[PDB]
Amino acid sequence: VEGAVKTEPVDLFHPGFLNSSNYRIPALFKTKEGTLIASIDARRHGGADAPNNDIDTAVRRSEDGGKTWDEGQIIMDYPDKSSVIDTTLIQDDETGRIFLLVTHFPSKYGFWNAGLGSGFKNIDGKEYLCLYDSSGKEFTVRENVVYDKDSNKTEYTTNALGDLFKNGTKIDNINSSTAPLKAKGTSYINLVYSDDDGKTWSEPQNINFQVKKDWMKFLGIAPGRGIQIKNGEHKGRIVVPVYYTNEKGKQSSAVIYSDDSGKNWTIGESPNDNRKLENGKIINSKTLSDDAPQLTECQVVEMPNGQLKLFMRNLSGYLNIATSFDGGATWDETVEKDTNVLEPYCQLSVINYSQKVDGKDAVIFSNPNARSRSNGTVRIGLINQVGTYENGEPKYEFDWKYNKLVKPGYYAYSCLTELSNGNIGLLYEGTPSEEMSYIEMNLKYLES
Ligand SMILES: CC(=O)N[C@H]1[C@H]([C@H](O)[C@H](O)CO)OC(C(=O)O)=C[C@@H]1O
Ligand SMILES: [Ca+2]
Ligand SMILES: [Mg+2]
Ligand SMILES: [Mg+2]
Ligand SMILES: [Mg+2]
Ligand SMILES: [Mg+2]
Repeated sequence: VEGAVKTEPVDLFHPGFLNSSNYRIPALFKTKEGTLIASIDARRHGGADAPNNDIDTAVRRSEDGGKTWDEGQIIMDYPDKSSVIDTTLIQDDETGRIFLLVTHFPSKYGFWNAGLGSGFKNIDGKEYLCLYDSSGKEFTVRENVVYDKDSNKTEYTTNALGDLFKNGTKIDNINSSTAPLKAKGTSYINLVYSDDDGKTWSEPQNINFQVKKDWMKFLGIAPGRGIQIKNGEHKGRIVVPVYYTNEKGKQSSAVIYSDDSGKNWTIGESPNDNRKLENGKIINSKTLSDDAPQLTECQVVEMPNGQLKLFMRNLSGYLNIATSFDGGATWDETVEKDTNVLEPYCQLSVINYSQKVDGKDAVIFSNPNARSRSNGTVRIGLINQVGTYENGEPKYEFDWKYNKLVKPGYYAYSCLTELSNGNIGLLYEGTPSEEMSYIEMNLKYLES
């Protein structure tokens, strides 16, 4: 229609960019200063997940609303097939700090074989990263100095990237397959930040000691974006979607969150904790033993009063939505299934939109609208109060009033952002692991 905008796709990441053969897993965010940040996995040996790859994190920036982009940078790179996989972006509006979090595995490890627990040990009230030698003897890293099990200082030291130095000379890296001292083979959550609008980024901080429980095997970022709560008692809280597996390997979603501008993090309960299934069974994420109730990658949005809605990948074939009245600490026992929205067991993106649409608060959603990773569709969902819960809290539902096919054929992971002009940017996997496409759309197009 006249006035509708849907730009022709640009290959924002593609084979050869930064000398990476493959790319996957988009994240897209507009900063407070109006800059667009796009992050992605630079998958260097094909498209596979860890451990069958060597994956680095890459970022591109646009300072002109997505019309032109910078030459890109690699911001995290571990050696010898240790990978960083699945990024998410969020900014703290109060301080201007941008966070990028990612899952990190040592060489040989990934989702399916991650070991139990955080990989940290408490010694006299502080958590310290553990390292193991070939015989399984345990050492700890205390302010980057390696101590043995008797708390004798050794000749070894580390840095934030896991390099291992003997008397100050680098000999290996605790994340490699060859090191004489190795971190535990499991997932770690890494956080980096930028205070200059994405131009420069910190060394990684390993926050597993704050968020990963002893009974979790995998705990990983759910890729895309986080939120900072705008309304209500938890205004300011930074919320980052994650998901984990228990000792039986079964997946449950949750969020991690920070109330002190990203300095410290907490994991909330899962919607699987005290969840009431359709057959009436009350489950929890620590004991979940069946595949059907699994809840995996997720993204979160906020309702007008601050209530949170967690949109989750799951095994039902349709969208699942959880509700939190306490800022992501816990969730209501009923996970809703929205049979208006197919969910083929793939990541989805959902964001709040800043302007009312047809007199209602709205969200924008993107996923493959099919029983497979295809038919990529962007939707506008209008928020209505439909009633209350028995506890008196408002009960909200979505009306998926506008649904637009944007990508015929292959469509997998994606990430949305609202742009400064009120339009919508979208970075999507329109190929399995090669070209990652960026488009800008206006509401006239999405409604047409
Ligand atoms: C850490 C990791 O492996 N992430 C991968 C994730 C995961 O394998 C699945 O969620 C496990 O159930 O899946 C996929 C996928 O295309 O489906 C891509 C992610 O990069
Ligand atoms: Ca690497
Ligand atoms: Mg463009
Ligand atoms: Mg090496
Ligand atoms: Mg080797
Ligand atoms: Mg609950």
